[PDB]
Amino acid sequence: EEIIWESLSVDVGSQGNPGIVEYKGVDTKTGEVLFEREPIPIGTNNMGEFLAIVHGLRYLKERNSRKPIYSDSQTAIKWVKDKKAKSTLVRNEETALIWKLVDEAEEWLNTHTYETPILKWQTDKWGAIKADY
RNA sequence: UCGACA
DNA sequence: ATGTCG
Ligand SMILES: [Mg+2]
Ligand SMILES: [Mg+2]
Repeated sequence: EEIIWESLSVDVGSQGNPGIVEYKGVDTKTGEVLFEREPIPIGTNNMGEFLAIVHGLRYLKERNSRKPIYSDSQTAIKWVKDKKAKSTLVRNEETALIWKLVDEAEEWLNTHTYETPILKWQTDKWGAIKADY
């Protein structure tokens, strides 16, 4: 019910789905952009949302921050929780990059620890997530 | 299919 | 329209 302003918010920006995917993380309070991923030619919205959360986890861990992460992606939150991105995107030559990033994200997750709460941003009550494009 | 999150 | 979960 309460927005934890002392947090990191992430979100994906896409052009087509499957289509070009990029993502960024911002300070929920100030909107300051803390990180951005170079656009990936082909990927799905959910894969980008997943990557955004995992990158967020790595970003906070490297800085010893215990701040939670907000994502408005039901799918990505579950994937991170299970440490498994159950994407249906075909694995082929043009989806090689997004899949490599997804695979490496899962890999990091299974080899590192964190207590970072991953919270659902309630868009229907609070409006667009702060990392929205 | 329905409901939901994008 | 397309990607995913409950
Ligand atoms: Mg989103
Ligand atoms: Mg949005």
